[PDB]
Amino acid sequence: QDNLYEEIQKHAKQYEIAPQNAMIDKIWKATPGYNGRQVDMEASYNNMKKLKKFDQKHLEFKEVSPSVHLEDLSPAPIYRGHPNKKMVGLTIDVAWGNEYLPRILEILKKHDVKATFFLEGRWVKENLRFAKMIVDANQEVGNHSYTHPNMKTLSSDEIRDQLQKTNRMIEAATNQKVRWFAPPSGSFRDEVVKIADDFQMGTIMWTVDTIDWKRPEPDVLLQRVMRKIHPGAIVLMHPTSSTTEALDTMITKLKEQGYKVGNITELLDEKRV
Repeated sequence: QDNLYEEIQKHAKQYEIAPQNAMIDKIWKATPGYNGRQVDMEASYNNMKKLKKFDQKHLEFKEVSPSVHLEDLSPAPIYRGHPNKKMVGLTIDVAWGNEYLPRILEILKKHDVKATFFLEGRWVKENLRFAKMIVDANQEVGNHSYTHPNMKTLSSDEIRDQLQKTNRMIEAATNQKVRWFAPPSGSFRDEVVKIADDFQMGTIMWTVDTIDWKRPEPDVLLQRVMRKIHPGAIVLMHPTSSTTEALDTMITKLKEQGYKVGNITELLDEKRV
């Protein structure tokens, strides 16, 4: 009946996905947009013409940008990636735990996965070689304040000083520009978010807390994560024994469920997985 080209045409709408716009969710606050897609006729045809049969596995796509982007939103915290993006973001808050950093970095290398390392400024100052170790492993770093105060109760001057001192220390020690800020203990108010934005940083929270600082059994941590994970989840960890013992299996199980796993910059990208 139809030739292969017509069969691909007939299936094009079935695999089309509209782009999704960024918005500020009443509950989850600032959420990125996510690319849509349409069938690339030429690449799809070229992938199927040797076997002369339609195979959806061999479709290729052109992506379609949304109209409203994360950077268009008013300042607001980011808890999650887009809920249709089959990706999980890993964040690691670092103010201690040097002895676990090399193993964590090796596990990430083994899986070719990235995590955002949010660094406390005083920790960087006192542990320059470990800060360098993280970026030498090709991992991105973010701002975790300078002394881990409760930023919700700080004056605006103190918020500005905490953020600025930390960025100066991180950028001197790693030569990387800082894009992301993680509040200590997740404690913030609107003025924290606005001042972080004045330093050109988004404020990153999470949706899945490992609570690894309580030293759970590794399997208890793994099960906690798998019970709570979802598309666009951001997972909060620290350099702990629990995280280090669970991380290899955790990434394996996430990939088995169909998730891409990456850092915050990758998670919030509009590009499709």
